[PDB]
Amino acid sequence: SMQEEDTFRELRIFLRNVTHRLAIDKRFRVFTKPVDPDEVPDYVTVIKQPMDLSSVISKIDLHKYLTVKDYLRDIDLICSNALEYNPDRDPGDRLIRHRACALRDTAYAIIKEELDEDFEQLCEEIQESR
Ligand SMILES: OCCn1cc(Br)cn1
Ligand SMILES: OCCn1cc(Br)cn1
Ligand SMILES: [Cl-]
Repeated sequence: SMQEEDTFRELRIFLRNVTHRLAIDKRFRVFTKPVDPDEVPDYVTVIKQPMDLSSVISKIDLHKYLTVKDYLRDIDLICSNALEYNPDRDPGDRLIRHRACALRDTAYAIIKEELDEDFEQLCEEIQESR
């Protein structure tokens, strides 16, 4: 229905604003663009499902997220990819892990404070109806 399309549009506007807020944070700059294979030719080898905030915007705009849970799965990938690719005790790896945990925690904290639980529940029910 048109009302269901309006609901999904509101979801995309919300997710684009959350993603923009993460992308303008200087801590998260490394997560804004895909990994350049020139710099890291082993990246695409080790990390099966690369994810970054530019890819998330592209997915919102392709109507790939029908619930906030589906969006948080891609935020969780950004975090888990960084924990897996940079697991060493050296400061460069620890800094990337801490920034990735902080992205993830920030996204969840914005959604806890600003997502209406009944809005998420409605999206879930439309999705499950398709
Ligand atoms: O540092 C542990 C927190 N964490 C986030 C993901 Br995604 C998996 N674990
Ligand atoms: O392991 C993810 C969380 N973390 C904290 C520091 Br400090 C570095 N990583
Ligand atoms: Cl830096």
